[PDB]
Amino acid sequence: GKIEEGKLVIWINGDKGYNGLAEVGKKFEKDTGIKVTVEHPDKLEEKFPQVAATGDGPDIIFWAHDRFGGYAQSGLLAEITPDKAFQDKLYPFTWDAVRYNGKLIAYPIAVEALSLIYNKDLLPNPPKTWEEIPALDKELKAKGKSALMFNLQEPYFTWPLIAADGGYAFKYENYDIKDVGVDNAGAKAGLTFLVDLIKNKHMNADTDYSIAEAAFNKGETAMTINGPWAWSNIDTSKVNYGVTVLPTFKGQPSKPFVGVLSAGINAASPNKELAKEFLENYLLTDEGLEAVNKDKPLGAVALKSYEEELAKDPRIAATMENAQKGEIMPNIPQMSAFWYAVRTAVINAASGRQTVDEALKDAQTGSELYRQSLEIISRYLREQATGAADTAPMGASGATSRKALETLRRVGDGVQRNHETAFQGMLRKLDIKNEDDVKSLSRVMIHVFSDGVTNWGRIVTLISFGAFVAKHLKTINQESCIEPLAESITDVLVRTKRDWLVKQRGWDGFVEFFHV
Ligand SMILES: OC[C@H]1O[C@H](O[C@H]2[C@H](O)[C@@H](O)[C@@H](O)O[C@@H]2CO)[C@H](O)[C@@H](O)[C@@H]1O
Ligand SMILES: C=Cc1ccc(C(=O)O)c(NS(=O)(=O)c2ccccc2)c1
Ligand SMILES: [Mg+2]
Repeated sequence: GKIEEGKLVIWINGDKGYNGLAEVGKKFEKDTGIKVTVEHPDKLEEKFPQVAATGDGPDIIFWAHDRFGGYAQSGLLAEITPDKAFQDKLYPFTWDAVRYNGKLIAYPIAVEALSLIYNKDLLPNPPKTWEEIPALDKELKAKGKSALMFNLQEPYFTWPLIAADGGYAFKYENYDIKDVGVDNAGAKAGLTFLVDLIKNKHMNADTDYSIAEAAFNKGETAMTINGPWAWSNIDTSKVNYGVTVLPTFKGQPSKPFVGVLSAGINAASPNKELAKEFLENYLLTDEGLEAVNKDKPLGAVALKSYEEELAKDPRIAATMENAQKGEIMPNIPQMSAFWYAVRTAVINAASGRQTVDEALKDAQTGSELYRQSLEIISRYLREQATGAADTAPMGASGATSRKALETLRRVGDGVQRNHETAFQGMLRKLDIKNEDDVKSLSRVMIHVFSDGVTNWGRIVTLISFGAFVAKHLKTINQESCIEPLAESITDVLVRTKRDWLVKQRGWDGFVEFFHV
């Protein structure tokens, strides 16, 4: 492989305590003579899948648990195997956070939740509601202060307001992944409130992490919204601060997405046993977690013994209070796509580039794109291969899925007829005989669909070849390969054609384009 044997490379995000982590690395090095290198690459959560897909990158990757499902789904992570005794050392619900398709795919480290951080000298009694913040800002502006500044470039920080009055990502009721609440009335109310803060000069659409942090730590703004990792810098600034429950919106609690900081092991690492040793017997201990925490606070750690100490901290009690009012992030593979969609929506709404209504509409479509495409393509491939339709209800957004499939059947019939010779030739050239061969199609399909003008014609041709291949797989008693084929084609489609698909209003555009 490309990853070096007999050493550890560890990537962690730039806002975390990577110097403290490096100290843990140093102790491991001292014991074993094996080098540990910690890096905090820019755009880490995008850089990791890029390099890991080529079999490269770090042995150990740190991020909140939400990204790890996509990584696991892409074959980038080793299954991890803590023995029973080690597992019992961490809270069961943190392990739940790192389970994907019934397998553990990461070590959970700490539970992160946003809180309201406030300056006790400017604001001894922080607002219980978002609604009183405009008036508070007007008072403070008379003194050359502002009420509130927080990062407007990452949706994570605005989500708690979006979800307060009813917005949600993927319906969690004891998951309906088809049920997406990104553009419902509650989500629009929350984002509209944020946009009005900006229009009324109570916030600035350009504000990012660095700018908000600096304004709070310099005592220019009375409040910020941030996580435990930020407390270290505030301590240094000597601002007299407090950490408390987020304001309510429309009488409802703000609901932060709760993240579990987690460490995965690169599927292509030759050092998996070393990584296991490092994570289990050096990092996930009282002294290991302490060393990181003293650099930048981790939040509420997954390790029972050490959390029992940290829980006495009023800042941590506050973190857990907010965490309990929020929801643990899903780790389904399309979480990245969801975050990309909401990110664009908040940025576009805040800048006036789009209205709130249209911005969230696009985020809705972007977030729904994977599951809806998979439903359409899976159903088409399966019915094409068996000759009979699936009579199960389509579920949520059923009209769209049903009409798209009806359109695909009609248009797809002609494409397959006209491409029969081409399809037969390409099938024989590719030699698809089993689930292993199916795995090899992804790189091929990506290369083809990363170039050229996009249109519905070319998309239908791909799905039609999918159906052709599915029929073949059925015929040679490899009917079990059809669903991973459908998943792979869907994955290539929504990845390479994301922006174009959203601009078409997803499959609704497809239906309209081939209307009769
Ligand atoms: O903004 C979208 C972003 O939200 C979360 O990322 C957090 C991360 O969990 C925290 O540890 C901290 O570093 O701030 C990040 C936001 O800037 C999700 O984990 C992430 O996947 C998502 O893109
Ligand atoms: C799924 C594998 C695969 C491989 C190669 C191509 C290609 O166009 O070169 C392709 N694109 S296509 O589906 O539109 C196609 C075009 C002609 C013949 C067969 C498939 C799909
Ligand atoms: Mg639109």
